[PDB]
Parts: sequence; C-alpha cells; structure tokens
Amino acid sequence: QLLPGTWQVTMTNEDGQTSQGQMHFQPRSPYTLDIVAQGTISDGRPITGYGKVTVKTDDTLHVNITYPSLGNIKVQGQITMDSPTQATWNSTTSDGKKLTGTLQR
Ligand SMILES: CC1=N/C(=C\c2cc(F)c(O)c(F)c2)C(=O)N1C
Repeated sequence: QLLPGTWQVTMTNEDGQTSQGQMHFQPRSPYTLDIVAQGTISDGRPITGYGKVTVKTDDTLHVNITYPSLGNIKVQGQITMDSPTQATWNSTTSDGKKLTGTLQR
C-alpha cells in the first residue's frame, strides 16, 4: 500500500558502479504494481526501465524490470519495505551481477 508514488533511488552493482535516479510505482491490481525507472549509471550510461512488482500470497515483493537503455538487460529481485519511507532493493541482473539499492520517499 505504501509503494505507489515516486521514490528517489541509489544503487551499487557488483562491477563497482553506482547509479542515481527515480522509480515510479503505479497500482494495477491487488497483486501487482507497474514500475518505470529513470536514472544514470556512474559510467555515464542512461537508465530507462519498466517492469512490474508482483505480490505473492506471503506478501513478498518480487520485482522484474527490463532496461531498453542498457541493451535490454533484465533485473529480477525483491523489494523489502523497511518503513513507510524507506525500502531496500536486492536483485540480480540478467548478466549475473548483484544490484543493491535503497529507495527513499
Ligand atoms: C538508479 C537506478 N539504477 C537502476 C538500474 C540499474 C543500475 C545499475 F547500476 C545496473 O548495472 C543495472 F543493470 C540497472 C534503476 O532502475 N534505477 C532507478
């Protein structure tokens, strides 16, 4: 219920790069929210991505997102709602790299 809206996002990946940008969550049904993402990686690559947060019966928040601006790499992971104003992003890219970030509202 707290996800919908815009979040400021900072991330770091296993290649030692960092990223900054935003994620925007749109409620769709009781079991899914749509996500769109914008930002920039520390190597200069622009970030444009879109996906879905799927909610399982145990309330786990699974995220799948594809990034056309990064050669269509895909990211799959889980969001952990630490508080009403903070969430943690743990994921792995389709290249096999860890991607960790923090969402702040
Ligand atoms: C800041 C930010 N980085 C994102 C994705 C992202 C960042 C990275 F550093 C990656 O290597 C990568 F494969 C994806 C994203 O969606 N946002 C909002």
